[PDB]
Amino acid sequence: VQFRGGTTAQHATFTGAAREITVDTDKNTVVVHDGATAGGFPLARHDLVKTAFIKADKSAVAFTRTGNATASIKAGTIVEVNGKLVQFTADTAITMPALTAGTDYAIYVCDDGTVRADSNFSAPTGYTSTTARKVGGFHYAPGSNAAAQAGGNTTAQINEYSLWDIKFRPAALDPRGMTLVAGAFWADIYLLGVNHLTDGTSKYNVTIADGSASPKKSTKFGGDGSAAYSDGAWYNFAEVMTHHGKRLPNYNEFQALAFGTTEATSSGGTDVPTTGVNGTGATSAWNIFTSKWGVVQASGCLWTWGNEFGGVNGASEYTANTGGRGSVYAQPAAALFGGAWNGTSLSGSRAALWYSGPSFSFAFFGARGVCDHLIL
Amino acid sequence: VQFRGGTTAQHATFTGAAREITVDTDKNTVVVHDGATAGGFPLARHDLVKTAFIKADKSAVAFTRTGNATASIKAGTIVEVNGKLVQFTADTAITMPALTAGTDYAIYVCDDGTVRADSNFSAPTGYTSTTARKVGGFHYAPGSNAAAQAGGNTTAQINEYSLWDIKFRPAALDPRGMTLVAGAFWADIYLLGVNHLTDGTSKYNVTIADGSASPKKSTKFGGDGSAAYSDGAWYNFAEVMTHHGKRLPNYNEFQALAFGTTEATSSGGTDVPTTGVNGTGATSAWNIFTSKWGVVQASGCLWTWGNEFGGVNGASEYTANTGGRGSVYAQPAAALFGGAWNGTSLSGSRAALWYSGPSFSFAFFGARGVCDHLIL
Amino acid sequence: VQFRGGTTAQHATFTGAAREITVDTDKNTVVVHDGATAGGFPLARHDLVKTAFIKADKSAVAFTRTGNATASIKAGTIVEVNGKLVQFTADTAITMPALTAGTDYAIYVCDDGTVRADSNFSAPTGYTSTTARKVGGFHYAPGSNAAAQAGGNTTAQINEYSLWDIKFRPAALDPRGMTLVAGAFWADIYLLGVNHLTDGTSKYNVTIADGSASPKKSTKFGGDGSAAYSDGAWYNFAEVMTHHGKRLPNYNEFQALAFGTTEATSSGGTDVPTTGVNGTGATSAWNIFTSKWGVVQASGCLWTWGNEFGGVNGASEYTANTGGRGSVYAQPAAALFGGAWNGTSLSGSRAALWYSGPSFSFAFFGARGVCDHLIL
Ligand SMILES: [Mg+2]
Ligand SMILES: [Mg+2]
Repeated sequence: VQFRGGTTAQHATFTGAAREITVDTDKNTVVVHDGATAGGFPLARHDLVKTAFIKADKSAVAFTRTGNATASIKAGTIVEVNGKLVQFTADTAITMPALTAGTDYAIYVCDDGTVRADSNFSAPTGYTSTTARKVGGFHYAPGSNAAAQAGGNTTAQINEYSLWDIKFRPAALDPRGMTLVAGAFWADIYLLGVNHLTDGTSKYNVTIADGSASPKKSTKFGGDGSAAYSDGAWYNFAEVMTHHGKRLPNYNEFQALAFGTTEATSSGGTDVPTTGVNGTGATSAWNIFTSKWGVVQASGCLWTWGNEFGGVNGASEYTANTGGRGSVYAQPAAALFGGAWNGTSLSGSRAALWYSGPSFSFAFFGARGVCDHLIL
Repeated sequence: VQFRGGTTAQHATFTGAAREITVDTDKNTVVVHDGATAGGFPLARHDLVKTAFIKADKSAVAFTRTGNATASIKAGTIVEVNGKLVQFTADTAITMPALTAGTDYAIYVCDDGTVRADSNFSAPTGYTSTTARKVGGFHYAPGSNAAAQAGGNTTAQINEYSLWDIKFRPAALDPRGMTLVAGAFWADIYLLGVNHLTDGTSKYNVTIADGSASPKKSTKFGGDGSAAYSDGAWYNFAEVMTHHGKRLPNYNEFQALAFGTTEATSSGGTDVPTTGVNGTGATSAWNIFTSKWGVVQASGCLWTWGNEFGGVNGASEYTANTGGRGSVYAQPAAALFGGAWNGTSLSGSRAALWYSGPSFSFAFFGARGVCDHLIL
Repeated sequence: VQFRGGTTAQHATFTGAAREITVDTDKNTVVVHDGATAGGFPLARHDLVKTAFIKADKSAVAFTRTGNATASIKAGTIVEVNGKLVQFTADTAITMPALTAGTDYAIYVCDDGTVRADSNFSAPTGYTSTTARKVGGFHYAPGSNAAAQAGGNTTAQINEYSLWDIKFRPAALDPRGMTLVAGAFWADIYLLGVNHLTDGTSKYNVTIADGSASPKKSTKFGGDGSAAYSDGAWYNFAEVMTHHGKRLPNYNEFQALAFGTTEATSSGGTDVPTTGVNGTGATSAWNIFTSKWGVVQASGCLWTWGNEFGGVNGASEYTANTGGRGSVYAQPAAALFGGAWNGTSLSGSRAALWYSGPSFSFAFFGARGVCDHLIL
């Protein structure tokens, strides 16, 4: 049984009858007619909505934290997956696996109509990347967010602001282990690791990069993949953030990301070698330094290099101190934020040092990444 | 009447005949056939195109200002609304309500085909938020944009540059009261007001937040809703902007946004308390200071905190002047731009003072929000 | 041959038998029925997927460089065009026109299903802009990208990093002549030219705008189209980049964009007047200074104004040197990056001079443009 239609050319001058239906054999699609309009009204093929993702409210993430280890996908969420339409007419709970503290999770909507979370970032368990479509994700943090200005506990839970969908996410290449600050931008939850190449910039429980344990050399910038930079200069940390589509914080970004940390306090001890854990001889616990947004070790554990210049200038005369890539002249200091483990009273969300030249390297100087917030 | 059916599983290994129409009982959709392809060619369900919005020219707003109190939606605009498709094949006038000077309006495309503007940002008069879709809006200014470099006048009219649509808008979380500057970025039309929590950062005829009468404390940073900040520190304004997903203008931004103001001229008198009105005992009228882009009181009224550090340094010794959030060493000044009522002939689009540290606070230091331009 | 359908009102409370097809005369669309659900299942009109563009991997450009003068469109690409659906199920070679060194090309997809490049940015030869759709583009460079840190050659070829599609492009208002740096942002390939108004900012083999040969006044800021600026001031270059929706680079950006250049080397000679060719009396070839991402004359040719302030301040009193647009107090120098031709061995990817005020101008002070990377 066949309905006669012709080419798109044929259809162009053809006017079907009110409620008549022809077939465009060029497009392979149905065309509805109204008995008055030349060409009719072609319908859309499904190939042209492949990957559609409609949220009821586009200005907020697609999910909700319902408990410490539970989350729901919001009502009104329409999702194309593997030729099929999956939609949720009411808030729907997301099936979780086991949740280890300090790990990242991806959220999948599957072609059977079920929504599941998983530690794997290609496909969840018992599905392929064709049967399941990754739509978002979250971080399962070691501790809670700062309920006020004292920090948070050490109850492992979902970081409410680490929730991202594919149209409400960090601008950077990989969205993992970042958190939405004030709904304005994204900050790395953890300070930059040494193995940022395999781990990402922001990972829980890894060696923190500093003047000594300097970061792996960026492969985008002539790094071989296991070699590290010879020092912990600003130049080096700035190079690393670029490689991951991020930048160092500015003052206004820092004072914001780190709010909620315990002010004018430091980790104490002789070192903070590891993200999310207590420092070597720490006189106060890591979670005392946890922002309102779940930025871990926000302040007073390690100075982060910044992306702003000013303060104390170097020699008013050309100096070749740039890892042998040119010379500086009257070179202003590159900001350092937060304080480190050993400035007791000095540390905090607005703590700022404008003395160090960008070529300076010390074991109190690391970095935290940021990037824009993109809503689509 | 009922057509040859089958499940997606069944459709998979089935080749229909040229112009045969089958129904996929799983997908609930029509499938066109060509007598050649396995599985045929499934059509798209309308849900997967919900909220669609297609512009003819994607790098321009969807509307044209046609006169002081009239504007039109451009030809080629296709809007999905409430299951319906509404489109404008020619330029169509937008139905205006009463327009009061210094008001923001929203533009709605209704399912009955009409396009109207209303002061209400949820639904126009005699429509539900289902039957009408908000697609953009504009600001009805209290005066003209600056034709030359002598400011504008006092004739209420649509600021042409203030037109935004859902895919051509300020990146900020709320589009109201902003104006697009040289198609590069968005700027607040008005200086930051005290009650920015209920008014947004930019609003006509409100009290201008300054060092004395400072801004309401930010909800997202531990404000309660009634509390003001203690003073008008750079730190505070910076934080108020971050709240609304805006930031302070940099030098390049400022010089762009303020262009068209009457250069080397100040308001005179003793104070500027209100946005969009004349200053207290002022010597030249407020519109003298309107920019090419409809930025009201662009210069020579209040200094605006910028987002750039440099110039005169504070003490070369840690100082706890950050409202109790850490200490600062050799802190460079936060830039201020524009000049103020007392500024005499120093005011203008490139007026810049690199003196005050971020901790300073005066009755002639305020702020203006800027943000990114979003084209989708 | 009619199908019994009615209005949307009517459809609202109606249930067809499983596989009954009706016509919504309001929406002019087909409605599938299941036997259970009221209102049925309205299908999507083609209008609502007009301009659709679907990549298999959204985080990468849609094309692949296959050799010096050949490229393919990636498998999985789906393009709506002129009411039709063109789609590439495997890597398909783009049809190349005649390739000339230092020219931008636009990649089109056409309703006859063919994919071709062309120097015309409206339509390829033998098509209207209705039958062909601009989807991407690239730069045919005068030399090669930097293999390591010695620069490149003079073999004309496709700069692989200059590939852009409509959902993977410079945020700038016009994507021509840019190249993506480490996947984080886009940088102009060429130093800003005098006739940027008609050439864009980044164009091969034109006069490089400097202090003597100042650029043309932006028509967005009072320029007429003929008039040049009186000097090569930071203020002016900054104005020019705003006009084109770009920024002056920052330090983190510059070290990135210029990486791969021959470090500690300058053009030598007396002057460098033209983009992409050797300087007047130069002692090193122009391609010696070609970056990893094919930034041409990246360093050691002209100081490029930066978008950072710090270093040497100026008169600690209100000076009016902003070309009549107000006064500056204790004005911090504007950064200058890369070094110039005279600079000798100071020049390089990190060469930075914080001495010159924003009002200074010299015949070795130019600019390069940058903008964000847009992914959709
Ligand atoms: Mg800056
Ligand atoms: Mg600075």
